[PDB]
Amino acid sequence: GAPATVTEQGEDITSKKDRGVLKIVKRVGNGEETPLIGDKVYVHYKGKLSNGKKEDSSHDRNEPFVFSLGKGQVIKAWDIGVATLKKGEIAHLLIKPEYAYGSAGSLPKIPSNATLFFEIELLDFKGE
Ligand SMILES: COc1ccc(CC[C@@H](OC(=O)[C@@H]2CCCCN2C(=O)[C@H](c2cc(OC)c(OC)c(OC)c2)C2CCCCC2)c2cccc(OCC(=O)O)c2)cc1OC
Repeated sequence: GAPATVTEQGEDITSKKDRGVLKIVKRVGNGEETPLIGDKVYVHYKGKLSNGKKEDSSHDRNEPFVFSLGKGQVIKAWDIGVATLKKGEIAHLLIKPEYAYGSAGSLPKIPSNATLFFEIELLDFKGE
């Protein structure tokens, strides 16, 4: 499925080049600018456990998910991955646990050593 396609075709966007965060651009965005640390970022997303069975989406609440980029407000893979997106871009991320919840997990929601998959649409971003 989509996770396997990211393994096969995804770009390694980690600094260590350990393939811990792999990305496919599914829809190209506009212009050249990508968000800076501190920017208010607005996204729609769907996230799941790649193996396990748990599913989460901002469409559930039918409102965008908002966070400040690069402040450790979200898992490391998002700070890394969303920084590489343009406005209007949709991307797939496959995320190994080292860039998510690691060995601790976040039980009951997230098991230990879990791989996560997300589809993320970057709606907009703004300086404060
Ligand atoms: C720096 O590390 C962390 C920082 C924050 C967290 C909490 C989960 C953090 O979620 C995440 O970082 C990732 C990426 C963003 C969308 C949500 N997300 C999740 O994993 C989802 C998620 C969604 C949640 O509710 C919306 C969670 O409840 C807080 C949650 O808790 C562990 C996890 C998963 C749900 C199961 C299926 C796979 C996805 C979170 C959730 C809701 C709002 C958040 O920030 C907005 C703000 O604070 O205004 C941050 C975990 C962190 O690492 C373990």
